[PDB]
Amino acid sequence: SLPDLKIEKLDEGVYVHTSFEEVNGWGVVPKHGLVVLVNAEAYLIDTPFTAKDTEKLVTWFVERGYKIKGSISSHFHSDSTGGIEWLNSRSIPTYASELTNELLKKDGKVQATNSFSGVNYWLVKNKIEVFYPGPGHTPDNVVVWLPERKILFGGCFIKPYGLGNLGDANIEAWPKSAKLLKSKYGKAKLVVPSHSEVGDASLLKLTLEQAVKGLNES
Ligand SMILES: O=C(O)c1cccc(CP(=O)(O)O)n1
Ligand SMILES: [Zn+2]
Ligand SMILES: [Zn+2]
Repeated sequence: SLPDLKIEKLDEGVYVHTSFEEVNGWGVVPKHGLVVLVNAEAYLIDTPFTAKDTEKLVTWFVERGYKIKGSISSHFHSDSTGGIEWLNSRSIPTYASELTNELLKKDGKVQATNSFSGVNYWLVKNKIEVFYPGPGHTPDNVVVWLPERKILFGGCFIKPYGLGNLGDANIEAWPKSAKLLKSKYGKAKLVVPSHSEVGDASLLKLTLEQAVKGLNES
């Protein structure tokens, strides 16, 4: 009996959604994503683990007057993409990078209906930016930046107290990718990881230290 989906306000127009799954070798894993409001329109930053929780999440915001304009998934693992099939069935636009869609396709999973390619991409120009720091947790992991609020969604790339599941990780590249992320977003007020609590910009530093440490054990 996994805990319920939770939705809590992080800042003006920015909510954190947390869903839960039992994953072998890890136990009950919490997963944070965002919902970002731009006027009367809501954007999902990562989907919950499941269709059920994705539907709950969507229902919560629609019942409060927000139209769901789209979702973006930060990498191909199901804790970011589990909801895409359900969103597609409701004609809600889903986005992922070209690489992410390729990895979903390779794994026989449903793909996002929209893809983007390149280091930077505006999901919503001047409001929601996507940035690729390079391989780390996965080859495809991206982060989402909210310039108006100085909030960085780091997804499963931000790992301040341990790197987590290394199955698809690029441990060689992660310290350099972390370095780039830190340089770009040292100015962040808040950094939102997938699996640990919201913090400030120090989470960027800690991730870099954890990545360097993980690489050291060769
Ligand atoms: O390191 C991680 O991001 C991590 C670890 C355990 C579990 C999960 C969730 P999934 O099994 O969907 O990758 N993620
Ligand atoms: Zn992952
Ligand atoms: Zn994860």
